[PDB]
Amino acid sequence: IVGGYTCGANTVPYQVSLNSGYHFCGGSLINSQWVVSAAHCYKSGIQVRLGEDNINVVEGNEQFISASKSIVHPSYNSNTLNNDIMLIKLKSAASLNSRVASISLPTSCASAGTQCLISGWGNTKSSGTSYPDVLKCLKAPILSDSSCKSAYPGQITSNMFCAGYLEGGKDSCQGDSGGPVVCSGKLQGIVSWGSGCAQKNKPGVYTKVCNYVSWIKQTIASN
Ligand SMILES: [Ca+2]
Repeated sequence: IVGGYTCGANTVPYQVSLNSGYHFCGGSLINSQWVVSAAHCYKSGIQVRLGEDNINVVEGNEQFISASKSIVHPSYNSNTLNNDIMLIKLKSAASLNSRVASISLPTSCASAGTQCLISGWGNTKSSGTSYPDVLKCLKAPILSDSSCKSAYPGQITSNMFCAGYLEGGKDSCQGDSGGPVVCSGKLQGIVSWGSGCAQKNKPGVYTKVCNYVSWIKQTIASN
């Protein structure tokens, strides 16, 4: 997250870190057994880390639970990032508590102009590299479909939305991928892509989770 703030320990209790020997992507806990992330974060060998603040220090509220199954969307296209969504099943259910909690799936799609909370342990520099240890947060508004398409001509599908600031300076970034975009208390986006981070006229692009609720529900009813 570039241009964000330190969230505060466990104030984003649905945020997870995906670990394969190192943090590599975020995700969102949607119930005690399942995490939503980006399909482009698929790796074999994923351990889900819940209750994290500093990902490099064991502070006492973590739950580390291996994935048993990962399910990339059936129509994921890794070239365009259309349908950039994945479900990860935990080997055992998380113990839900004040620091480890699920986020609701949406009933309706969020509205342009809505300010959402985006979070992660990704890069905090637009130019260069610095990865934080503690969770960072950013409030960013959903941009209109027309603005998003103007920013990325011929690349935005109905399963994507843009959020952020066209002047630059505030965005998600590498290492935030797969993490949450929460708007009115529901998981509306997944950190997916963008050209660089926090560059002028290149806002973040996010998987539009409201388009996937029936897939998510039938998949978790069946696995
Ligand atoms: Ca930790």
